[PDB]
Amino acid sequence: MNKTELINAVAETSGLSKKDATKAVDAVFDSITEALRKGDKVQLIGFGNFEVRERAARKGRNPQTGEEMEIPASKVPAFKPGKALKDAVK
Amino acid sequence: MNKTELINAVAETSGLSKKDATKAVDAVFDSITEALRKGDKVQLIGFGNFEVRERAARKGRNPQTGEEMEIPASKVPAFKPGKALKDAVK
Repeated sequence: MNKTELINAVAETSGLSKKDATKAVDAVFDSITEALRKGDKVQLIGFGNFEVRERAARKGRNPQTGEEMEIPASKVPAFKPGKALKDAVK
Repeated sequence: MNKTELINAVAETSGLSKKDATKAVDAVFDSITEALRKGDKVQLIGFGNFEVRERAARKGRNPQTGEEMEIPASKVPAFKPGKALKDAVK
């Protein structure tokens, strides 16, 4: 696919519009980027469970670094195959 | 989410129907499952690149599973954050 073969899937399976299928992809995927970016779990039953991995902020202080500070986290994005896709694909 | 907080995202961002947003989720996610189950790759610009990993046939011990067995193929599902989501979420 690419993101446009996505639009022709939606509009073939449902009978919306080509403009409504372009929006509807950036309707799923716009609410998911706001889920992972804000520390929030999504959910898709029988197919996929997305969530983020916020790493544990470290300690860099004095004999190791010089200045006292906790080294910040970062959230990492992921998609589970909901278990169910792992049976579809085996 | 769950799969129904999905339907209210689509129908709020686009103005389709609640029945058209339920279909349009199992429109995108029906075409990923035809990519992943059949060997094909998906594609989404600014968000993702899903693709399956077909196992390379052997007769021996421990590639994916940690057990002694006959290996001949098995497709394993994946989702890339398109690089672009990895910048959103950092």
